[PDB]
Amino acid sequence: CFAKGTNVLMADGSIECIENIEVGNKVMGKDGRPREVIKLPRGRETMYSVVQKSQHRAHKSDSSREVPELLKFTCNATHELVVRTPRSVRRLSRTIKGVFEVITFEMGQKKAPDGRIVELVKEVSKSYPISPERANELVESYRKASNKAYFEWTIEARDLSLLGSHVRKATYQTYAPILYENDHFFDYMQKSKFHLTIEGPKVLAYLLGLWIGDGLSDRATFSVDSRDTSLMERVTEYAEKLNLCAVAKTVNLYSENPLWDAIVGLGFLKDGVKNIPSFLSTDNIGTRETFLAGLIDSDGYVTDEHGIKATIKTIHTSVRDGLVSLARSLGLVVSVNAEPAKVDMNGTKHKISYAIYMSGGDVLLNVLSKCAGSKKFRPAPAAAFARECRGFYFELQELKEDDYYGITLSDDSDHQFLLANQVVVHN
DNA sequence: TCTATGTCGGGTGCGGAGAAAGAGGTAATGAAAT
DNA sequence: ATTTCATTACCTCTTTCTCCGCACCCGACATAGA
Ligand SMILES: [Ca+2]
Ligand SMILES: [Ca+2]
Repeated sequence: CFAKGTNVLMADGSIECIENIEVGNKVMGKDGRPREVIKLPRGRETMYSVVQKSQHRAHKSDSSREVPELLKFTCNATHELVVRTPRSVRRLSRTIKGVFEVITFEMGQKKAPDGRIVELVKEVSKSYPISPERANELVESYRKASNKAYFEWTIEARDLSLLGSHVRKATYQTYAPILYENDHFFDYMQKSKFHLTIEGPKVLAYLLGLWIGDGLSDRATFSVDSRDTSLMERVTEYAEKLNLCAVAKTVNLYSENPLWDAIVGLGFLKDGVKNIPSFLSTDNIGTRETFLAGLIDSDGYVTDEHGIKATIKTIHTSVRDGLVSLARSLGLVVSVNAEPAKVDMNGTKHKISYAIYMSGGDVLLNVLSKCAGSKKFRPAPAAAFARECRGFYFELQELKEDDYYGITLSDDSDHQFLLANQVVVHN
């Protein structure tokens, strides 16, 4: 039971406003599979604000500094949040009125304002007199009573408050990568031009990538750093592959050019300016990743200082947003920084600069391995790497008793779908 | 007369490295509930 | 006699924010096609 206007993520990949979902359509299941709707719960009740927490500070001090889009939804007071919480245990040692210990996060119960007995996690202490192997055992056990390193459980907004203090902070929600896979990049290509296949959609994507970053906004041409040979080469090789030919430099690709019939066809360039089309967020993952590599080789530097990551820049909002979702559909974590439209004495006019940040170790490394940049590339993950739903902490603020719009999932499903934003919610 | 692709000039985007702020995790510590 | 909880101060880990100029881009126009 959400708020009127809350954007959902339809099964086919689309996006619709909860307030339009008709009984018999299919929302997006966290695993990529459809969730059938049958009941459309409606009515009023006190609402709740759920918004992610972020080390964003800018707006607090200065006003008119754009507010950060940040993952949020507004549900009713009884709605079940799909939360998660770490299984922790620390051996604290202490002295009371005169005279070890083992504190843990356990699965427990607690009394609500009403009779209601809600399940949830609570900090549990248990210690004996200093006057050895006990506290050890009292732990080893907790460590060997499960594989999961967390508890997956649900809790209604109105009950979060009953949560402890330690636990309450340790508790976070999640947003699942978009595993669904459309083939709107594939069918397009084949649905057109006298193409050459086997890696077609690939090199295409990579180039489609570059272009976005370093590519003139009126034709299939682009800059490349002469110093980076691997890149220099990748374009060459790839160009050849697509069946086309070749400080800083501009490289043109002449054969009636495929690339252009892409930058147009799939709408990478929208009525004049550049833009990472939406569809891309829900097409063959690989494709996605490639398209990213390109964009990373083109414009975005990489570092490992504090764990692998890649920062991309740009001033067109279209690209901003577009990149955001795409990276977010890949299960990469992403935050956006915006630089003001400063005007300097050195006589210059600067516009609002957006710097998109991305991280995720193994998930990212799988992108960077497909890159050519001398300084961008990173060897692919040895074995299989996680593409697990990403967690996030959040604030909850009480609200107005307003109307709610809801949908109930088939009496036989995970009862969890993805909101357009990709945050996992319970029906 | 009307679409691509050389190529030329003023000015802005964003390239690049870090340091520092926040967030939650850890432990410490005191007083009340069980 | 433990076991329950908040809160506080500090440590760990990532992620926001900034600082500033010059070389790379965008914008334009001419010109070859058609
Ligand atoms: Ca660029
Ligand atoms: Ca570049």
